[PDB]
Amino acid sequence: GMDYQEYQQFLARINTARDACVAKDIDVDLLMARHDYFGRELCKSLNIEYRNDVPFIDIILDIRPEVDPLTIDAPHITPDNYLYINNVLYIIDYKVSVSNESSVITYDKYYELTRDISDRLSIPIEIVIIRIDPVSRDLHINSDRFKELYPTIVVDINFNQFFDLKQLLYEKFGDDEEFLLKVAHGDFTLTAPWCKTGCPEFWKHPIYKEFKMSMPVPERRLFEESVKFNAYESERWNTNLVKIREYTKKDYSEHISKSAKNIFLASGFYKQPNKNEISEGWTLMVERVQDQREISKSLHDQKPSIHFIWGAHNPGNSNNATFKLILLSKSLQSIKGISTYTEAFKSLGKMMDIGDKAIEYEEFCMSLKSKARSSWKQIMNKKLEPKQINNALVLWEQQFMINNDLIDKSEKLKLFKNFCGIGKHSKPKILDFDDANMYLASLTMMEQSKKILSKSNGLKPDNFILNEFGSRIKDANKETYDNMHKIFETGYWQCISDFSTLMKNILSVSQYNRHNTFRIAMCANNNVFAIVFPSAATVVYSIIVLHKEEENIFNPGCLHGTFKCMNGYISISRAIRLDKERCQRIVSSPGLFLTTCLLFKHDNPTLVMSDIMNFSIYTSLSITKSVLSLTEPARYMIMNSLAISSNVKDYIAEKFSPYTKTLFSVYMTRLIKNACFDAYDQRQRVQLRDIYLSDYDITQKGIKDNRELTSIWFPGSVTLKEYLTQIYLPFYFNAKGLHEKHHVMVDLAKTILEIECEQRENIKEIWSTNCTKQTVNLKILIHSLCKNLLADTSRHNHLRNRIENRNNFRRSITTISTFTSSKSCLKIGDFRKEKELQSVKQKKILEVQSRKMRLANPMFNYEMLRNAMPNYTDYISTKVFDRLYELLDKKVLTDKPVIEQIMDMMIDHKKFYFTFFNKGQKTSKDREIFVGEYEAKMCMYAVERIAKERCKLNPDEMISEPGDGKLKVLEQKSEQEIRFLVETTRQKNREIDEAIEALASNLGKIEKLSLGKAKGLKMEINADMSKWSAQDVFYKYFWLIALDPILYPQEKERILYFMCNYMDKELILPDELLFNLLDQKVAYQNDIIATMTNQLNSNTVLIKRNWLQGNFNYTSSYVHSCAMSVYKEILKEAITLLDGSILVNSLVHSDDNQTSITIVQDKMENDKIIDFAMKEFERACLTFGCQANMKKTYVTNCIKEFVSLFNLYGEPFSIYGRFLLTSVGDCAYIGPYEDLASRISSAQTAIKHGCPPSLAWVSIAISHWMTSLTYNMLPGQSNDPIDYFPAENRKDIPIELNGVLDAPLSMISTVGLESGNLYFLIKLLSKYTPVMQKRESVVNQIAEVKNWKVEDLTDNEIFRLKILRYLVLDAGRSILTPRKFTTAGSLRKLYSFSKYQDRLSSPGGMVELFTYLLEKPELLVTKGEDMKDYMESVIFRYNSKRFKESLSIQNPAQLFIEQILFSHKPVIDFSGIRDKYINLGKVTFTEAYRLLMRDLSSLELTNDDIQVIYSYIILNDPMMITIANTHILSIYGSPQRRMGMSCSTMPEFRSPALVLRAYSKNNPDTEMARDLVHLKEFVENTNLEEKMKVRIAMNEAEKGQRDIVFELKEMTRFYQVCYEYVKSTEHKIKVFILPAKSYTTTDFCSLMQGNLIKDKEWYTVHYLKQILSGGHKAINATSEQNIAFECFKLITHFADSFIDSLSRSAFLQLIIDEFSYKDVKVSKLYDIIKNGYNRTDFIPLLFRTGDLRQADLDKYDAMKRILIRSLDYLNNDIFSLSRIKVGLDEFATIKKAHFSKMVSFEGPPIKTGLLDLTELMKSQDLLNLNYDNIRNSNLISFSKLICCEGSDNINDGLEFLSDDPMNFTEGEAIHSTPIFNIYYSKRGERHMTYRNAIKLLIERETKIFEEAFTFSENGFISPENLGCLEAVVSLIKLLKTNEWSTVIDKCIHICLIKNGMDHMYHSFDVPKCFMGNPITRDINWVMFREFINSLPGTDIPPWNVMTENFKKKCIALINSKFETQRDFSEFTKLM
RNA sequence: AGUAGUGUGC
Ligand SMILES: [Zn+2]
Repeated sequence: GMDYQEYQQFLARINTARDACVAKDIDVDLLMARHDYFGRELCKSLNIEYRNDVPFIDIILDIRPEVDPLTIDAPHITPDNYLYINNVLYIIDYKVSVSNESSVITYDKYYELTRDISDRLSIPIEIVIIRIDPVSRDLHINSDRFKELYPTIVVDINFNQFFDLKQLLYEKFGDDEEFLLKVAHGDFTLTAPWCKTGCPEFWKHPIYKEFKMSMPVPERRLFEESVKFNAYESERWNTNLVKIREYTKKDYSEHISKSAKNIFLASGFYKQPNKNEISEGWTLMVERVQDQREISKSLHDQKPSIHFIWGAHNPGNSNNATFKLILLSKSLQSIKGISTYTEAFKSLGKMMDIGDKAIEYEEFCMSLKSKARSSWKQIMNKKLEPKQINNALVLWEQQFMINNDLIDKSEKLKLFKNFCGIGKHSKPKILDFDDANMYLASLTMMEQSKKILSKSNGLKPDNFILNEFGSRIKDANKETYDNMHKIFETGYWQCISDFSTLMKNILSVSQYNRHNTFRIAMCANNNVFAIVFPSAATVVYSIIVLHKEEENIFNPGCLHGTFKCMNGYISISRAIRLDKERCQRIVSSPGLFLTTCLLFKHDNPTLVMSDIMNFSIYTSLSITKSVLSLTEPARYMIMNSLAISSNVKDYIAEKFSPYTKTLFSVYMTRLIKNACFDAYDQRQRVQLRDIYLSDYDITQKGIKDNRELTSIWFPGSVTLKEYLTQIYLPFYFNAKGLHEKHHVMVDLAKTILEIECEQRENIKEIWSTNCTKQTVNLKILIHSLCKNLLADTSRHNHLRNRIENRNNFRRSITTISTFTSSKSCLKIGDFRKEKELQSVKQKKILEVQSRKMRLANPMFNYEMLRNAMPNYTDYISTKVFDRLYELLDKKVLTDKPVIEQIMDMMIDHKKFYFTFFNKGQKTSKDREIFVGEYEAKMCMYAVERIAKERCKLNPDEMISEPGDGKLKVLEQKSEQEIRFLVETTRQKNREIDEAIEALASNLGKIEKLSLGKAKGLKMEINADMSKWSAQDVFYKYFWLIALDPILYPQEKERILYFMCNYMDKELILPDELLFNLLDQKVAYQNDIIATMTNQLNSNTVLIKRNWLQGNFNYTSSYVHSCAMSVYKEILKEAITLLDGSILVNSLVHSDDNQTSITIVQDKMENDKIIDFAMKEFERACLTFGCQANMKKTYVTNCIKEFVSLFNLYGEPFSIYGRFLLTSVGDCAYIGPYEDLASRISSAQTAIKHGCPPSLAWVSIAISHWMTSLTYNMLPGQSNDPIDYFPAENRKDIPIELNGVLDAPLSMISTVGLESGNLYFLIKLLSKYTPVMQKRESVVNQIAEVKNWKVEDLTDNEIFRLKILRYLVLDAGRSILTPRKFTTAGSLRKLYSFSKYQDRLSSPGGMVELFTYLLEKPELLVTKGEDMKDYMESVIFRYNSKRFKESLSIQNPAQLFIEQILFSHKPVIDFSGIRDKYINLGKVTFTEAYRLLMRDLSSLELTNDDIQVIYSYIILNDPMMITIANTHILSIYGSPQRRMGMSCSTMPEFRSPALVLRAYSKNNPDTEMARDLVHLKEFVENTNLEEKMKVRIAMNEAEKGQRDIVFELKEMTRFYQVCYEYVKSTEHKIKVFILPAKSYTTTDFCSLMQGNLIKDKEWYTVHYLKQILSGGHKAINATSEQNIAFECFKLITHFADSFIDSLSRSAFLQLIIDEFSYKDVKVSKLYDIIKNGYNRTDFIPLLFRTGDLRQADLDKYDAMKRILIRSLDYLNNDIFSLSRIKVGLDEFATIKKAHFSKMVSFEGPPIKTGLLDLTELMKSQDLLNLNYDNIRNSNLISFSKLICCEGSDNINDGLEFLSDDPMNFTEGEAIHSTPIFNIYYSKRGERHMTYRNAIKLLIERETKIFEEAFTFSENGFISPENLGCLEAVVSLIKLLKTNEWSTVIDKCIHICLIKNGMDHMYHSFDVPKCFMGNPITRDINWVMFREFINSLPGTDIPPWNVMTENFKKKCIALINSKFETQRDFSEFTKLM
């Protein structure tokens, strides 16, 4: 990026400097260094000459020197650069800054002065100031004339390297306040106050009394003093803040020492995990569980592991519906024996008989299905009636009627009372997992499963996934394709998939399942069936299977019993009562399952594939809560047990509680138990990779991947990365929303009331010194607040200004999202009236639904609560957008500034109320959400937001960093430590290491000195705080508001009052919880809920110290940061004692914490400091009121846990798996494209977090599978659109119609779904383009499109383009989307929806809205900027029936079934499809394909229509421009192993609602005026201004009068398509893990491309031309130049690196003339360099050719006193093209380029004795700049570099190679606790030249070739063998020159030239033996043939296989020559 | 029967 020379000198100046005024100048010099750097590279980007601080009076003299500068008055300014074209002078003053505030100042200053001579000379002078952003990198130019000149400018600039120097300078001097004084943009500017008057009540409040009670009396007054302090009044802002700092400095200075001095007190005794410590924990766990749960040893109490019973399919019987129905009927009737429900199952088969009348079932059912398939809506009013067939009364296809005559009254009861459990109505029941005869039973269940499921399907291993994605999986990694087959083949896959396909059909049936009906559900298996019994939503089902022989059935613990029938055996499973939410997951279980297996097995050959799948079905299908209780606690139980410092005992003895209800759970528990002990013995089995560090980051970082560790869930060995996956991944198998709300509300309530009681009874004291639970070290707090509050205001002065802007404090409440959102909200008051009326309605609807059930199968309160509970404070649920509307209409909210309204609300609202609703997430331990009043939301907003922008300043806080941005931060901080550790070790041990190499004589004396030295120590505290919210003093936060400098006194009074009320805040127990406790039935022994509510009197309990979970994150997080800031100071004083160095780095995120400590020792042992660090860690937490959970907290020597994002020893790594398990049931079930959109987004996310392409593609397959399974769009399904459309396969069917996503992953990762459309257009620009222009930019290939011929194209090719233009372009672009008939639902709670009723009811008032909205069309798309505007927007919104539904929650489970059932019904309205073709009702999916073709065939494809596609898609979006370029200019290079992974940021490829108001009326309300100009162009170029008006203007003559509906609906479309153009998208933080650091776009592109090709090897990427094009106005000049630079940089270095010094000019001269780099002649590139204005870059090149003149030297010398003859003399002994002396010791620079580019050279061969330097250029292996790599290289690699034309003495011929020394890589151990070797590049000695390397290679490798090709006991001598050699090398020329043969020839050649036998080799033709007659050149193939067989061969590596293949090839080939398949008639003609 | 459960439900 930047120059290396200036970096080194600026780094040294930071250490050299001591005083702040010296450090000041280093910051000033760094600005100019960046200033010129931007200018140097931009001048080449614009092709102009570079200049610096050139006077304006001289700039005119270049244009017109006839008038002298004295008489003509020119403005005396100092511009940077100038240009004169088109009779206009353009003045340049480039500058790099974040804001244009510094640019407009210099703009108007220049514009004013330049006008003095602008009218004097009558030549207009334009000011062109170019500014670039130093982080986001965006170009900003003010000149409009300059915009039209340069359409696109190349800006791949690097500031990343500049900020590295800034970090160093603001580290040493950043602590000193003398340096902070010098950096200022106003010193300190405090903005306008948010309030006018203070708060008197705050000083009176009893909580403020209680605050000062505990506090000491000097502190009491200080708090008074601090609040009343105004920062704007006193001379400086830090008057008070420093004053209170200096008071507490007595106790602080002492307490910092106190903690630090404990380093000597410590011992080598810390909570370390050990086999016994784990064992002890388990035993106390057993005791706990055996009390807390009812332990059972009986095998009848178990629950099903899986809720399914699979049995082998029967191919002998027919696979057809009607047949199976009767088959199961007779089968069920035929059941023989006696049980409980035997005669019940018997009659059920009897009630589904058809027999003779099989054909009547085929018709009757098809009529009913056809009746429903006609209508969009369901068939209402008409009564469904059954038809008597044999004994059964069929109601629908596979639906029957329960006939009360066919079953006994007693036998009907048995089935429903006992078996189905309809009418059945104290510890939990669990299985003893410590019983070996229970663990046995559990193991035998697995042994049983493996015995049956391992057996193959025997059916074709070809399903949609493999059929359509197999190709794209296989090419990524062939292993995974096979792995997939291995699964699909095995009964495992058929078992799950048939349960999936069966459940889909169980749900589909269960929807219309009545109370007098039992339904039958069949699957792809013709033995497996299911019976769905009447449900009293709840699905009641049994799996009924007809397995072959007895016990050829899989029972996981689900089966009721097997039964013998009259033909075979039939088994019926226990009645399962599951919920649709659970069942859904079972349907998507195969996708979950495949991923599980593939992820585990991936690239690990030691694992048993049949054992992975054996475990996987029991996970992917496990829907019980038994499993979650294992999967979650395991993650910590393993990691704790393999960490260094960690408390396992306590975690296993308290936090671990198995709920082993099922039988898999028992087996899985013991898998975990065992895995805990294996960890302890593997702690030291972890190794640390050899770190190849050579300045600016490291490649080959992180942990060593060694397969020495042991797996957890199955047998085999595993890698660390894989071990971690096996540890953490299990938890993501867990299922969401399993927690029954009835139980959650109780346990959530109980906990809050338990911890509040704790505080009420036990915790009384607030502050303390000894450090105790819920206590803060008040003196230490106040100081550490003061110190940080200073540094978080000194580093940014406008801090109060930044808060106002970024959080919209000044603007009206109606603008901020958090307030105008559709989130849940709590309303307080009295609703006893409507709450009673809303309840009794449902209590009647209860009886309504019961009355109807009494007729068919006779099986069978809010008033009470209010009457019973006296002190019941009444509340209600509402919406956040609705509350705002309510508070405005009743006028308490206004257009007053939101903060100004907040301040008043803090003092107005005095009592705060909060309610909780459960999340019920995948975790077994349930999480609560506290949601209270809207009034509260406003208060917390300010307090939290003020802390937000404060927290952002501190780099330690990470809640500030949105998205997965933390991952890179982990890395950047880990790398800083790995570097520091090395740097510091080399700085101390250098004195000792010198003596070691000196003596190494006797080695017995060396060990004495090698012991007594410095010792490295790294450690990471992977923390997790205990009860961050509940067990935390809220009183401490009062001080943060008090001490605050950027808060006014009248604000400070008001903030603290609200917080004073947030102590007397009440928790409302929601009614649903109170209803559970309403019906007593004997109360709880010790009822905590009743205790706190006084035997249930009030529904409110007061919560004090427990500030509610998530309400004060940032606030608490700043105090956390302040706490860890102390921990730093503690250790940093402790390590100065021992005399060494320490680097502590703390990452803070509310409750999740990570703190990395790196120490270089001298005195005491490493293990002492380990215990010391942990002591002060808890101390640091507890001195601030927070307590650290030592249970979950673990410490490693590498690993970093932080928010579950993991960084290893530099190498960042997340659990790629967790995101692949999302693409299964994560969608809103809207449409085929709409579903896939989010399912592929989940796959895109995996790639970010370092996922292999092979597995990435799997998710893409699964996603498609589920997507197509939802709407019956799979191959062979109903809506299968391959026959309906013209196409070969689903790759060619548009993804809008649902097909497959045919694109490269490197595109899908970037854009996705749209990629599939983009690839179909790039395919064309690689088919329908000529030989010229195709190799050039994409832009050029788009110009040729309008010169194509339409007739050339094919049916499919035409088909895409027609939809792509007439449909896709304008309409998340979908065409097919099913519409529903859903109802609005109950919207009574809403106030705002009532005001729509009143405006709809009263006549005229409706139209009045729409007529008002037409004069303000800004309020159709965006919400109002003012009260009325926002309010009336809310009412209009209700117009949409979709927005009315949006505020109601539909179950995705129910939504899923509704898209299956409504697929054969008319759902897609064609009206909205045909409208576009023209500019009936709903249409069925099948008909939608037909009716699309009837319209499509009519449309016309032109040479223009196609050119609109290539404009609107490619040429419009600068991103799509580059993506297409990257895939056309792509040149994939060297395949390499993924050694070093690094984090990389996604690059850039680039007023809202107020602008649209200035479009409605052209007058705005200055910068916003300029924004409308480009908006005018957008609407005029597309011409959508007229197109919209014409569409309305001709509709009023179509309809008749004035339709207000069309007046708006068409006007809204016009404003919504504006929104996307006007309101710009925020470039959110996206981090991709790549094989190296991506600085700029091009770098990112190359590394991204190469990461998503193969799994085993990543590839480095090249490009012919620049890929970064900006549009279709910008059509090469800037793409050419850089090629010339690359070329000559490459050549000069290749020449001075490898070619002999003596003959380097000749080489260059030969290369320049007859050669070409990247299809451009090197001469033309040289001419481009010579005609350029940066010749100073290529001084040594120009001198060597004789194209260097004095002007260049004079310029070069002026950039950073010379003569030509001086150079001519000086460089008489320096022979290099990359370097010439331009002084006494100053050499010239050529700037080295990478050597992976030399392949892009194409010229005639240059032969040098024997070597062909062209082939050395074209070589891959022999281009490394490492001596050892080339010395220890293969002869196969070198054998390409030989021609020799009969040379001699190989030693002589190698004279044309560099006899200059090469660079070797040396490595050394670092002497850390995690001991690793650093490897770096040295310069070797002298005898390490390129020649000697080649020679040593030749010698070593030829010796091995000789002994392999002896074929006798002689050698490479003895003509008896030379004859054999001649024979073997003869055939090689008379056969076929493939690739294997030629190598042998050239190797033999080499070997014979070496031995001095190259005076005959060239005169070696076929011997006399083989040649019958010498003259008559006849060949005896038979002889030759038998000669090849008669060759013995050798088995020495590496030639053993080489020779073997050669022989076979040559034999086969020879035999081929003979074998000529002649025509049968041919010979019959000749003779 | 199942699902939930050292909080009494479906
Ligand atoms: Zn030769």
